[PDB]
Amino acid sequence: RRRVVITGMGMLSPLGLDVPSSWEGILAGRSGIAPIEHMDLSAYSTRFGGSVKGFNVEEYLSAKEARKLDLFIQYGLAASFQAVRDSGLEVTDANRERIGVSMGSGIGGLTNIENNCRSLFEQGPRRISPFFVPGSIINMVSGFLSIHLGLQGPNYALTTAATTGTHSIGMAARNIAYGEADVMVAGGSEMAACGLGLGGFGAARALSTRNDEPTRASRPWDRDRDGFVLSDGSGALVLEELEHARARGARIYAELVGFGMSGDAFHMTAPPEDGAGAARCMKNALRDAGLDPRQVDYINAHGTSTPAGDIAEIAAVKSVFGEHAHALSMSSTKSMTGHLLGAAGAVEAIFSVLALRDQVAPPTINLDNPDEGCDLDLVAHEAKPRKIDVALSNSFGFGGTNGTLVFRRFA
Amino acid sequence: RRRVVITGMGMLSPLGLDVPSSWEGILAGRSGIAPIEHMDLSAYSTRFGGSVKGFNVEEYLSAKEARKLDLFIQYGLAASFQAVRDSGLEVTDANRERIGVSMGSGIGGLTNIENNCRSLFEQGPRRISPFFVPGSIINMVSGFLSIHLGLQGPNYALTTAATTGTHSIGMAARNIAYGEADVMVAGGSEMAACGLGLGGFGAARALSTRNDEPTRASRPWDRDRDGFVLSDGSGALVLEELEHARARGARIYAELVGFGMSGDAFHMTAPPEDGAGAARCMKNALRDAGLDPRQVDYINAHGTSTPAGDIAEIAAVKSVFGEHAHALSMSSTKSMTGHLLGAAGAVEAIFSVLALRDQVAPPTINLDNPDEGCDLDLVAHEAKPRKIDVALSNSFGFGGTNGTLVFRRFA
Ligand SMILES: C[C@@H](C(=O)NC[C@](C)(O)CNC(=O)c1cc[nH]n1)n1cccc1
Ligand SMILES: C[C@@H](C(=O)NC[C@](C)(O)CNC(=O)c1cc[nH]n1)n1cccc1
Repeated sequence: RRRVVITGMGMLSPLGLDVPSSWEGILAGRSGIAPIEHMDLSAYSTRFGGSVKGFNVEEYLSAKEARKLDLFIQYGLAASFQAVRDSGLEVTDANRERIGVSMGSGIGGLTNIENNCRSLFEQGPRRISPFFVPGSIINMVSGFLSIHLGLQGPNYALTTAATTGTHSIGMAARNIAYGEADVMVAGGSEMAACGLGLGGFGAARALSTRNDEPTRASRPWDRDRDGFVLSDGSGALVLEELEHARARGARIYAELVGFGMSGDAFHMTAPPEDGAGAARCMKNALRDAGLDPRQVDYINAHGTSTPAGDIAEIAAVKSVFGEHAHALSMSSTKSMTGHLLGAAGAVEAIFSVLALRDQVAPPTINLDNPDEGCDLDLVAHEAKPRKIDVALSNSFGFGGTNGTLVFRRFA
Repeated sequence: RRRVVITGMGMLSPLGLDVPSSWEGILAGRSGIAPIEHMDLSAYSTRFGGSVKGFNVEEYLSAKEARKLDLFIQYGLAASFQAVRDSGLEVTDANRERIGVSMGSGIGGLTNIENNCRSLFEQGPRRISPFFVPGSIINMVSGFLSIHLGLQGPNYALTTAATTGTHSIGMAARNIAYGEADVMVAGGSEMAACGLGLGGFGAARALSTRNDEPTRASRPWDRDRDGFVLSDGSGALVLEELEHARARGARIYAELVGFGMSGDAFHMTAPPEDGAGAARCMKNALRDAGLDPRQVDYINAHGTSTPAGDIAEIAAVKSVFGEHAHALSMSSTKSMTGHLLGAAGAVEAIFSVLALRDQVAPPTINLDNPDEGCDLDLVAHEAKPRKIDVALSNSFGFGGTNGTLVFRRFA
């Protein structure tokens, strides 16, 4: 198997329109959560979220190209283009077949679908845009990126709910490790802040309803947590075979050493109380990386601020790590970003890599009163400078689908 | 790399509610295309499609479980359960972590989304089902199958438009080949026969409008073709490591020897006139299988009945195969099934395997007047008994995303 490194990153989040601005917000403990301004939520039990603020798609695409595309595609292209520029890669005839893309989404073009349903029910099907299908389907981040950059390698898209971004990165790394590509652009994007997203997750009783204090709503492992916060944005990494990166003199951020997957086979929406599937997933990723649990310094948790999910993640970590569970640091950056759904794993992979670059564990904000059994170093309130050699990133989604990535400082 | 075999298959199609009934229809040249009965299409320019007829979800799930699930999930579970039963596999504690699932969809829960949008716009968000999100997202075929069967291996879902089923199978085979699982259930499902699907593809000018003769509408490579026919259903294969299959005495249908992927990097919806991306994809799959072009006997074409797509596929086949393009047989079973979208590749993989089992090339019906350059053996009108050692199945989707599978008779 060939070695895989991160040579470029890109991001839109509720904390900023790029990686450096987002990361500054993470290290300062800033919330990106606010009352939603783009629609009237007076009828909904949740009125707040993590929006992308002041995005200008015209930095990335012509107005012509942009009007064809759902927001989730615009977001994923923005992250993708930032990552590719950050990488310094030049696409040529000699490499274009060796560069692919894997950008996914959990829910995809839900805003576009809702707007076209309005036109459909009001006026019938003659109002539907000719770009409705290609502008709304999940694989069109991969599709549009490949067209705009001339990328002819593996072209595909994952959709594994909250695990999408984690699985997108891990399977892209697998493509490189086994020789099917030299470079992959991988990550996820999401914009599900529409009536169907807020209403759908509200009907499932999944969302925090703390409308009076939006910045306090996302509180992973806190005893007064009451559901996740819905957030929008995107993350993309340029993954590259090590020798390919070395030959062109690329800046390497970190090594992607391990990827694990598992299924709980338990319940559509609830995890097993012991987090046994998350445990098997973490162990699979450590095994894949050739690492003992004791070499892990930082975990970027799934940590969504749900009652059952957060405690099941602690139980999984205690099972995998044992006494070393009390030496590592684990935090949820969802405390600040909210839950970006299919992009969560992509942005959290970026935070894990930056934790490696900067030797700092990002905080879990809002962790006022840790719940029963939440007795690990959860980095409550303030960022923590420390030694980080190995950083792990977890995502667990609906259907019991689990993914873990393992990043290492490179040498 | 370990060897991968097909030990089980399952299907819903416009030709029948299982594999044997569907295959009987294929070999007889029967169309599954008819005026749609389940909604009023008087306002739409296309009023016909490939529906699933007389499906009883209660053969597979309780009424309780079924009411939570979009039709595309019901379809994918039905195919999946048929495939698993067909395989004879017994799931135990010793193997459950080694059995995963990869069932995708191009469009996913579009019917559910449209019905919930009606409730939303009429009555506000209190009408939205609590099962709306878990019952509508694409990864819930994989999710529900894993829960119902206790499968704890890799759990994920592809969404690559018309390539979904092809990519789902090929990446599941990759998981087995490189030791991440012993068994995978892989395929795709689709039910996009709603106002948004028919209206969306109609707005894109993608659909045949031959409402006067629905059974003649799908006519791949015919000079009077005018777009594809939208169809519903599902296909699932049980993929298994060879030694695992041999040890339990499984019936092996065929070997999955090759998988190729490529991106055109050309256009969101149009292929390059020379089919250069499809050419690279086929070559990648043959290279992967260790096969010369001359060993290919049967191609199950993408062959959707579009002007540009069908001729670009011929040009790709002539480029890859050369003079051997005139010795192989190539047909589109979309002539009879229509275009099942994200399930197309799954059902077509099953037809390719059965072409191997039965030594018969299925027909391209409706091929009355082959267009300029469509001078290969396209199996016009009637099934053709012949030697088939190697069968190839193509899918090409929006975004320029391409996949090819290569199946071989097993020994
Ligand atoms: C019960 C709750 C929830 O939090 N579910 C979590 C989920 C989606 O199953 C994913 N798994 C984990 O978080 C996890 C943690 C350790 N092992 N698995 N809910 C959400 C929506 C409706 C109810
Ligand atoms: C132009 C036409 C169409 O048929 N497009 C085909 C597509 C979706 O690009 C996939 N590629 C191939 O069929 C192919 C064949 C050989 N190489 N690629 N259309 C569809 C919807 C709107 C217009």
